[PDB]
Amino acid sequence: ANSMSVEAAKNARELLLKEYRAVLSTHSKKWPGFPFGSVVPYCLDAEGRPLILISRIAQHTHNLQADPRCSMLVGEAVGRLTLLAEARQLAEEEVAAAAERYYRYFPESADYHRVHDFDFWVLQPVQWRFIGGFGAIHWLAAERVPLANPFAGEAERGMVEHMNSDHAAAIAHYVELAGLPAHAAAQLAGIDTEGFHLRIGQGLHWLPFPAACGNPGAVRQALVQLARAERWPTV
Amino acid sequence: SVEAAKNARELLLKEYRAVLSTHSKKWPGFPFGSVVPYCLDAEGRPLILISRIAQHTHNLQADPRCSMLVGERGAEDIQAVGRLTLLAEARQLAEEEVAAAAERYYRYFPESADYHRVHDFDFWVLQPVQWRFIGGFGAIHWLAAERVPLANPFAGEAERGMVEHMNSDHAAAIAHYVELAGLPAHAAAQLAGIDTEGFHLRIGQGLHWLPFPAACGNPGAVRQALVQLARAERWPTV
Ligand SMILES: [Cl-]
Ligand SMILES: [Cl-]
Ligand SMILES: [Cl-]
Repeated sequence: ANSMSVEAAKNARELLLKEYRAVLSTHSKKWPGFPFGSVVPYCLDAEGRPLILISRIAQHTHNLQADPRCSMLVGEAVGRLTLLAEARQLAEEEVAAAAERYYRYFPESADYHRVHDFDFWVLQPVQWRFIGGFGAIHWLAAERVPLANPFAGEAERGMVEHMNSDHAAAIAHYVELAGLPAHAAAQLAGIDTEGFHLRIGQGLHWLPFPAACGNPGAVRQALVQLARAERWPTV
Repeated sequence: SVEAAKNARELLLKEYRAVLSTHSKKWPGFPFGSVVPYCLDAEGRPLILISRIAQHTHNLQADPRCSMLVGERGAEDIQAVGRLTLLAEARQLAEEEVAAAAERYYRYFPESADYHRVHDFDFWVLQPVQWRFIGGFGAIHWLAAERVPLANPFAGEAERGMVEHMNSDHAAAIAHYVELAGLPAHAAAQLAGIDTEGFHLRIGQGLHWLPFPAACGNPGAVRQALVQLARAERWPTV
């Protein structure tokens, strides 16, 4: 379709899901003519696009205010993904839903958008470049990489809260099976059609379902299957 | 500020991979990041070795103004550590500068040896224009071009000799630095280089900076600091 490039797009998205830290490159406003590298944590919004919470006094915020064009570099050796994007600050109506998902990924950030001078921005894709550990270069159109999350919001929140409240034992099984860090017990942070995030201390990790899950019942089935598994199933 | 400049240089010394952002030629108006290894030159500036066919090389050729981002390694809360953004002008070294660059850089990155003109590669120095340092608590300091780098009076043949002799004669002192410090122990550490404030160990892929108790301006002062660390039961206060 071509098959390599469809594989590449999925691999790109998996890398995007598996990380929660990126290097943002922006045009320096304070120093015209210079690019500017900064670090940002992120999660994905309902449409599968990077969502950031950035401070009004941060260089990268001033830079995006003057010129929304930027790139994000995210790592897996080693596979690497570049996103070319136009950043947009979320309208007031968009903030509640951003905040709810972002604060689940980053609970120590809670209320920062209200009490401190932080705002949510979304990176709107213009192009992606995925390079595998073997060095195969795949340039991909804007819409090829993101995958919408039909759970984002209320369905997801109920799923995550029930898992953290009533199925901590199963969560321990996932960590064991995947060989994740065990300095603290894990909690679910979020769920998408392809997998789920666990937070472990500071500390985010993505795990794939054995197959895609389009509704909460399919998610239940995958999680039960994972909890009973003796090794991580593939595909 | 004085605190800030020192802490900035400390991070620069402690790291060996940075994110270089350049003006994109392929997609004008989008800055592109790439990961580059680096060490510091005799003047304390970043020295990189980049392929004639790499995109970031074509980018720097068309516009040498760039950013280099360094930050504490493996940080899970990435905004709870210091980060340093260097704004710089990249300059390809003249033929007269190449030998001293290769000799130091190849000590830091042995696996690269003679990639310059068996392979596609040339040495470039990042000439500082401005630094933006953010501390672990989130204080922002903008620093002048010359505020952060400190020259290394050992760079080249003095250093090469001190390092070669520590590695041949004092493997035992080196293993002890490793124990005292951190620090991976499967290999067998080698000294990579020495500066007035500290020294680098390679293990084995694998670079690590360790401070002297106080700056050492001459080779007699570095021997002293290295003897003290060898006999030290715990790492001393700086
Ligand atoms: Cl930063
Ligand atoms: Cl800043
Ligand atoms: Cl650009």
